Amino acid sequence: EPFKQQKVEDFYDIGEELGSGQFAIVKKCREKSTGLEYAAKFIKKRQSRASRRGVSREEIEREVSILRQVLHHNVITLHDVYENRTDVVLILELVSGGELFDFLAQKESLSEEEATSFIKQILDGVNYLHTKKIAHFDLKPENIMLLDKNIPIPHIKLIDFGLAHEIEDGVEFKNIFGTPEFVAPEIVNYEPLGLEADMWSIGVITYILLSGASPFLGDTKQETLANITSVSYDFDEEFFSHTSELAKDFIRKLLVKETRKRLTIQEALRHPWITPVD
Amino acid sequence: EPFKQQKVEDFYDIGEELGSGQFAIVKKCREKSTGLEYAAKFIKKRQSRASRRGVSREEIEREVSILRQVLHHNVITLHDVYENRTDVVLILELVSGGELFDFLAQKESLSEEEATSFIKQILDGVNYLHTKKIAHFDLKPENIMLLDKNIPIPHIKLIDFGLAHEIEDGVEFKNIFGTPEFVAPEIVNYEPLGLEADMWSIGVITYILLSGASPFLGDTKQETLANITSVSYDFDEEFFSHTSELAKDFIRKLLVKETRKRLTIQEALRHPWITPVD
Repeated sequence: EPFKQQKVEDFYDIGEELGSGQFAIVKKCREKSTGLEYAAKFIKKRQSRASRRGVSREEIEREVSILRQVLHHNVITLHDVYENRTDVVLILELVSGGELFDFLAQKESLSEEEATSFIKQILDGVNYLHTKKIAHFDLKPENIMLLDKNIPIPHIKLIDFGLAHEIEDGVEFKNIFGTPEFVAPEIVNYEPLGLEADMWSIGVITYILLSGASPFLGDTKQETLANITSVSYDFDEEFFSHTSELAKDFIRKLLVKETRKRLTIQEALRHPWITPVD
Repeated sequence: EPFKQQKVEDFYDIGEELGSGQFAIVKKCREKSTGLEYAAKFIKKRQSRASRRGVSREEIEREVSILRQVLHHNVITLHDVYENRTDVVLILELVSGGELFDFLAQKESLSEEEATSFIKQILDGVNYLHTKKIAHFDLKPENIMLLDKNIPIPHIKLIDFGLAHEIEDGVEFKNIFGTPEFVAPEIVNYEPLGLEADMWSIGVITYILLSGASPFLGDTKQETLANITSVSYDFDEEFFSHTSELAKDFIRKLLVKETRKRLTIQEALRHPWITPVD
């Protein structure tokens, strides 16, 4: 399943840049044969050794392999993949609804019920993943897009799969990555990583989503990491002076240090605040 | 000791950009009153809360405060500091020798004696620091410049003091920062940090310096971190087929997990390979 070794140019019309992380750059584009819009991700292959620039072949494949296994509506989808000598081009689904968070900004008022809507979608998408035994490992507001903003209740789309890694049984994996703010403890304290991680983030997102304040955001990374490791957050009335205990609860069960004690996706879904039993 | 609240442009002639990390950008410049060249570092003040862009006021002061306390010839020196509303401008000494490493390149072979030369300088500068009880915490080839390359044996100059932190007695400090490759274990395993850290790097530099191969550089950060934590490196003959045991030794005593067991700067200096007793 190699990558088509042709020039993308040939089958697509590379348009404007829509974003560019670091060793990869995204530009809107078009399928020549269909006049269909797509998003083209250019992942600069690594130079050689300590090559401060470029992505490892594994990290590459690891991302691709993954994107290929996933096929859920609440998750971004990879149409095609081409490969030249400088970069590796991914033809990904195009996401225009912008960052969920931004949209929510314009929205001036959010009901928990309405909020759980989104959160739930996030869950449904994440669920697909985890089932295929996969960890996005990079869940954050900047990575929670919207298909088309133009609908009372938008379709959330998970993107950015560079930090995604396929979890295996009895094969330990630890590493330090991601935004200081959304990472769980097992990461900060270089410990065994599992799907559990992605859950912590869900909580963090929800906390932010409801209150608009980050549970662990400190003045300095130095500071934050401590909060996360020490698991130090509160439910300040200055923000949670309206929130249901049902909400807060959901939060509480996800922001837990002990892996096995923290809720699992399946668990998180059948939680009253999400799926009202009665 | 606030920052002059004037516009740098008034007393200086901002020239070309010389470098730009992230929330800070450097541009060569000139003192109007003297026609003297300097380097001007622009550190973009933080937006606000979670402000993905901008540096915390502490992080700022913490750097400045520091640079002010240091005044050694093997260490870069801060001439002045101005402060507007967008950035904070530091007037730093200008270093043209480029990166020691690059310089060393041009040279065919390198004698250990000659090598110890540089390494030693590094020590002398680091010594000054440590004595003022300070940890550069960001020692790496990219931060080891040369005053003027134009001398058989150049003047090494330590720069980049953003990660520099002042260590205090009985006041614990842990955090996760720096390049994966040059950080010591106490970092990787979010543990108590001390001047000990900087030493591990000295080792790593030397190893790279002598052999040209990095002791822990792995295919993936994921990989590297394990090497560092597991302390896994060798003295492959493919590179150390010439090196003295004396050298290798120096290395071995710095690349040590246990803080108290690793060599202290003072120790490192009085080491035969460096300061030949006889």
